[PDB]
Amino acid sequence: RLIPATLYPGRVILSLDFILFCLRLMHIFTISKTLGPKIIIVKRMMKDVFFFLFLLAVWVVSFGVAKQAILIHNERRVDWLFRGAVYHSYLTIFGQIPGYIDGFPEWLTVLLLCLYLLFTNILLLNLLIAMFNYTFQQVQEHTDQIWKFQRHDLIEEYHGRPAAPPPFILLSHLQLFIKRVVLKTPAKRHKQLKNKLEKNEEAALLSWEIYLKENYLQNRQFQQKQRPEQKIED
Amino acid sequence: FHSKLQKVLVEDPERPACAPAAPRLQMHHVAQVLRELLGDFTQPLYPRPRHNDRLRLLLPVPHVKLNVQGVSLRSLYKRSSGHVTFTMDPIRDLLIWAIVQNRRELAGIIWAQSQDCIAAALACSKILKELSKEEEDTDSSEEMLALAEEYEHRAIGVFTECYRKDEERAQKLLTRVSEAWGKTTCLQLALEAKDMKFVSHGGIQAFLTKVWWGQLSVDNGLWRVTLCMLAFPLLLTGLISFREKRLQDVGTPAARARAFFTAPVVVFHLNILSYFAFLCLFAYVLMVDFQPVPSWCECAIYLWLFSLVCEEMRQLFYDPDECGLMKKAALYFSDFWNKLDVGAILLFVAGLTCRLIPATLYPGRVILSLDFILFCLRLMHIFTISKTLGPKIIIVKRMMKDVFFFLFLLAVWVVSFGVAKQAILIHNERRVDWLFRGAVYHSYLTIFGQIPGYIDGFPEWLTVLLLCLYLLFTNILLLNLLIAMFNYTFQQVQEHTDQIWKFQRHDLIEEYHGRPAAPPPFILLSHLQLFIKRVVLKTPAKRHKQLKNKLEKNEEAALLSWEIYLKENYLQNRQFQQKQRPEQKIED
Amino acid sequence: DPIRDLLIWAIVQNRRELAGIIWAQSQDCIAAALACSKILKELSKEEEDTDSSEEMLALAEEYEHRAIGVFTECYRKDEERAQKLLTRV
Repeated sequence: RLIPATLYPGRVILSLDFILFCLRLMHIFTISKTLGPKIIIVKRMMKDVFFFLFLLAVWVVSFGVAKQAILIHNERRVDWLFRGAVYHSYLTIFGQIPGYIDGFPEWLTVLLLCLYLLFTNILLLNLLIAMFNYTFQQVQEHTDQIWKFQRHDLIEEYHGRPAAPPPFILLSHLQLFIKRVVLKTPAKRHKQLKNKLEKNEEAALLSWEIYLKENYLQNRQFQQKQRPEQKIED
Repeated sequence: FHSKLQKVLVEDPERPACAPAAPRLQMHHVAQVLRELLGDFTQPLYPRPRHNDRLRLLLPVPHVKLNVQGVSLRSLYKRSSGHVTFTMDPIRDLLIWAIVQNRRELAGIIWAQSQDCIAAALACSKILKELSKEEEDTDSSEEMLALAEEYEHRAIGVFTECYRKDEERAQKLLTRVSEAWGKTTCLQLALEAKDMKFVSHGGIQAFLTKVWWGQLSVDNGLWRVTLCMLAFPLLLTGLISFREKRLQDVGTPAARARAFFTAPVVVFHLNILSYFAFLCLFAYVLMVDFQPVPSWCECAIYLWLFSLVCEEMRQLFYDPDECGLMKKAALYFSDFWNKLDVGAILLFVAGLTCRLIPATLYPGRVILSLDFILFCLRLMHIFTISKTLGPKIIIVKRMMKDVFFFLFLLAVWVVSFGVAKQAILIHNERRVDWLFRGAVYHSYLTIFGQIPGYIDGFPEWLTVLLLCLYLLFTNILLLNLLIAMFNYTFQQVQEHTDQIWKFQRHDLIEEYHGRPAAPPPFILLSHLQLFIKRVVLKTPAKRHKQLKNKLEKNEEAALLSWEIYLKENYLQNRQFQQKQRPEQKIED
Repeated sequence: DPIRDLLIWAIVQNRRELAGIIWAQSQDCIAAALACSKILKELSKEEEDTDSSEEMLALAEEYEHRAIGVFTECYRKDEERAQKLLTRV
């Protein structure tokens, strides 16, 4: 961007950053109760994204090479023969089909288009649905507990931090340095979830906790006897 | 088994085959029938040759001086042989005799005192499974199959107990040969018994994924090994995790790369990349190099076809029977993927005849395009490798015939709409072999998006009505119910498919291990390396590069004692669980 | 922490039956159960013997459930003090 002789490469190398930062935005957006535990599913599928990309894109090339073979295409320019040969194959999958150019071998054009679409839109779509759904069911409890788990990681970083907006956070960045201009040791404050308790109240909570432990132990001992396998042994 | 034994005695009767006589049963006959029940493995448990050829002792055959189809080393000929002391597997002899009679309660007691434990259990499973498929009585066949699966679980338990403690010696025990069971190995013996559950258990696939990835590691990534695949200098860098690097045994970069290349994984990737690039090479000679003459970039295809087809004769000469040339090709014929490979070869033969003839270039431009996808099917056949790919490509293996089924369903249903679409509207676009276009080819395009609305649309209400009705029938019923019948079948046999993929994992490993690490471009050199060798040599005794490890006796004894100890440990645990089961305590 | 001293010594030796008896007389209950779970989980990942590692992991999960039960019994009655007990050092 600073070099004036490479603006065009700077117009194409900084566009990917817009989605690379969108990935980071999605990383922060593991928050909602109906969002996070099912974004753990895409966390499970992060490598399978590359896997299915390598599968489906190669299978798409398998049709793109075959599409332009029999028909006599003549549209070619520097870095646009590539367009007319390959770029027009992925568009014919999601709808941009130049039929007046794509269609003697009309029977074979029908046959191959039906066969490749049968292989893709059936097998790689609905079996993909099945292998998504079964994996979703398999570790749904695991993912729920995992999201419950990482809930605290966001809380820890968002609690021990000043409430200043990011535009003003540069002020708080220098607030800790002007403080250390006078101070010399790291003893400013402990703003963590670590609460020290007075002894006269700690004793009161601990006695209550012991009482409830014994209550729980009696209940567990009762359930162990109530279990029918124990009575068979009896 | 008694019927089979009374039938072998007549197939080799007294006069013509066991020439002196054979109305008496003797151990050679039962060895012969056990060989039939087992696979094509080595000489059976009892002595075949002239020393103890037990076929022809009822007539006064000569004594020790004979040593041909008679008694040679044994003491006396008293209408018997003598004391063949214990034939080195006395417990296994009772185990086989009890197994062939389907005495379930009796065989379990005898197997407890066995020596070569896992091998005996697997061999019994194979014999039972083979006898069940031939038993005419359904009750006997079902009981035999159930006992075979019981002995499967019995073997799996012992191997699990052995693998938990010192898995490194567990794999050694796995790959060890067994003199007491026909000079075979436990792993190989599992393949023929077909053994869904044993081969899918833990350490089995661990040893598979250890022999695969030959010497490097099991930890570093597939996406990271491919970088040093292409970048030769990057291999010597501190990026890959070797075992030679772990042991700092790198005294020669040539040897460090030699082990890397002899690892089966890079051979697989190198073959895959050659097959991927020669497809691009074939695509090169159809867009720009459409010439009626063999050009500069054309003889490479003929040489490549010559190189690839030689792998078939290499496989034929790999491990055949020394008498059956046609009986080995039956396996290749039954292999429908091999049938597709040879069909793709035949289609190339049919297309080359049109390519060489200058008067049929246009038919050669349309008959060789299908080969590009026919070879893509073969590429997909080889791409049953990844852990998230193979066990769910077993689903499309299940659905291979249903692909044709749903094609015949949906295409006919598409024609049902294509015929009706052009009926009411007055279409007038027609040319030779383009009236077909304008009538039928424009119907499938209107399904996936190419709808010429300005031509397709008085009967606008009926055009709306029929388009809504047909699309309701297709995109709802044949789509989401298809989803349901895919998902339910995926759930139904998911475990079956997982174990099946675990099963076929070894088939790739066997073909990719016993093969030189040369790239396919250089494999023509190794093709003639075995012929220049046979110019000097005369007998097939070059080497045995199989997963069959012979063991020294002083170490075999050490493993077998440990295996017996662990068998007894496992038996005590199983006996304890049987008592712990509540149904047993109710009986108590 | 005399009871906690026996609890740690019994936990590190994988004496499942012995540690449960000692934990019943413990004072800082949930903290002790969680600490025992962490020690067992850390020792399992380093134990070379697979049987010992599996038993240690199973005991760690057992002590997990033991802590969860006590905390549930504490949270049912006066959840406001239950969180105070949770966040106490």
